[PDB]
Amino acid sequence: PKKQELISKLKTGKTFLRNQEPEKAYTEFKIALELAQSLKDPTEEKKAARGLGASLQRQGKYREAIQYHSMVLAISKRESEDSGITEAYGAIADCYTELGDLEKAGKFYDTYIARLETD
Repeated sequence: PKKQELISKLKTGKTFLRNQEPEKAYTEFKIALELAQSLKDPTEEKKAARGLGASLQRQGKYREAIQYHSMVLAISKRESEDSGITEAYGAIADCYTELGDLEKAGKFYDTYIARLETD
């Protein structure tokens, strides 16, 4: 049941995002996050966290967005599993830019580009 709902919620969250409905997307991704945590599936947890971060960015909620993109980074370190960290660096940089935090934006941006150069 939970694995299927998790799959479903990630899909529907992404669709809401694509259709410029970020509040509805947030709801879906928040369920996905809870289910992924219950299932102890950090890979899916990172997808939910990214979705939350993106949904919050669309809403202009940049500080909250950083909280969720930062989870992608934190889970990746704990699991030694690198999926999604490049995108997270760039998203966090973008958030700090909107917040006017040029110092932090620059640090994350530099890492983002450095990582893209190794793609």
